[PDB]
Amino acid sequence: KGKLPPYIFSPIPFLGHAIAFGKSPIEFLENAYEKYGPVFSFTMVGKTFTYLLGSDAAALLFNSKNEDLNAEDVYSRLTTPVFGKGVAYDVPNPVFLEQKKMLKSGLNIAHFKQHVSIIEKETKEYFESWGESGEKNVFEALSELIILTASHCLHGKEIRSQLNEKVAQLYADLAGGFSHAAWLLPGWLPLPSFRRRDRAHREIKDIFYKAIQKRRQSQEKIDDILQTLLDATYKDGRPLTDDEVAGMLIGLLLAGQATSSTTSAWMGFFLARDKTLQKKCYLEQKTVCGENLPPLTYDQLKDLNLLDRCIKETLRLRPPIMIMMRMARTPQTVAGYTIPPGHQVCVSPTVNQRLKDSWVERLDFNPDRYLQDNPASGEKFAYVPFGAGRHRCIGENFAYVQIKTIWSTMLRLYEFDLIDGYFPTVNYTTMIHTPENPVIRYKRRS
Ligand code: HEM
Ligand SMILES: CC(C)=CCC[C@@H](C)[C@H]1CC[C@@]2(C)C3=C(CC[C@]12C)[C@@]1(C)CC[C@H](O)C(C)(C)[C@@H]1CC3
Repeated sequence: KGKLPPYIFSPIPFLGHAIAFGKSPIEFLENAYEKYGPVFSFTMVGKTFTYLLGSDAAALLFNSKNEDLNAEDVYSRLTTPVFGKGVAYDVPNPVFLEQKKMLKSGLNIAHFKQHVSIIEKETKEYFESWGESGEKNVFEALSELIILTASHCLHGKEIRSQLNEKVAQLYADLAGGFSHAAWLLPGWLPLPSFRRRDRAHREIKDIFYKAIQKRRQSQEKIDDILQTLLDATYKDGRPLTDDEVAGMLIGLLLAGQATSSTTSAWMGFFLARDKTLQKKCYLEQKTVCGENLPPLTYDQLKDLNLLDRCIKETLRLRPPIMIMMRMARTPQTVAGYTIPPGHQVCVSPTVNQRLKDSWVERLDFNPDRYLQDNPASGEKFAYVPFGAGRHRCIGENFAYVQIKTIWSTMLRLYEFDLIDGYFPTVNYTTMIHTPENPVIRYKRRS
């Protein structure tokens, strides 16, 4: 009823810990865990945040209904300037639950089977630009490549043909909107997320202005996706506006690319640092697929068990979403505490996924940790890179098909090494944590 979580004293009124948290959020929450335990409260920018660390505490957020712990209250200020009005967190959840269902229509094994060859080809094609050896920014390459692979697979060849690698800079500017400043300040700032949204909306308006330029007397008779969004209605029978179609296409491409590009880069550096692990991943390709390395198949991906655990271990140590946030609209109880309405309630996949008391060798990249007892199978919410509950991801399978096919291809193409044994440190500029100085050394494989 009355037992508030312990509060972290700040000697600075109103601001609170906004600077220390924003600067080193993972170190901040781990230090707070040691001192205050799994549930604690602190001020940033005149607002109270309450963090739930470890499986048991995080369960409150993951088990919660949107009416009690509300996502759009927090996320709208972050996503609405990125996607546009009327989609995702700019509408009531029930409306968004209809948009989410629509974007799920192409996410099935039927489609993923087609996806494998598209991605393998785009990867083989893109990397011909890299030659026989060299030192290149693998994060800029994967950011470019995954605009092409995500759009081709999720959006289709029509939209894919209207996009190029330059769209990667637009999507890096959109992703720049996901920051501590956007999370906590009034939305009038010097940065360029705004310029990239208008440019991207324009492209998607001209792709379906072109499809809707035909949509007037045109009845297409070919298996499509893009018709899905143009041909859909809400449960009330109402069709999508051009603005709603546009915002959902921006959003699907962001979901397909922003999450996979950082994860794919990080996995590159984990594999370059562990040469023994990398040669085992390559040898696995030949063990599963054959010495001759013929075209990749969906049914092969499921048997790349070491590469699967390497992606799992990359999402453990460098998940692209480090925090998930809700507004408490109703009193909530956890670990014997009462959270009052108006608290912002957060969980951190990054903190849960390296918690000292659950994970052995917690900072080490060890894909074999999953072949014995581990908190990913042993606990409910210690490993939650794609979330859980009512706001959980719909693209986990697609993300695995995309990263596995790209890295299957890249490991067949090349051998990768660190430059001067430099391992990229974390960039906290945005809340999608990116590798600093992500220049990789490569040479032609075998
Ligand atoms: C490795 C890549 C990905 C990661 C790590 C990831 C992670 C996440 C996380 C953590 C959430 C939960 C957000 C929260 O609870 O506040 C989420 C939600 C979501 N993700 Fe993903 N995601 C990825 C790729 C994708 C892709 C490819 C799509 C679509 C094709 C997608 C669509 C969504 C959707 C629709 C939500 C639901 C938001 C809601 O219901 O409120 N994600 N994702
Ligand atoms: C426009 C439509 C329908 C989009 C569908 C996809 C969205 C729901 C996804 C794509 C990117 C996404 C994973 C994201 C997040 C959640 C769900 C999003 C918005 C959030 C807001 C979760 C909290 C994170 O701390 C952070 C702010 C970095 C991300 C940003 C991307």
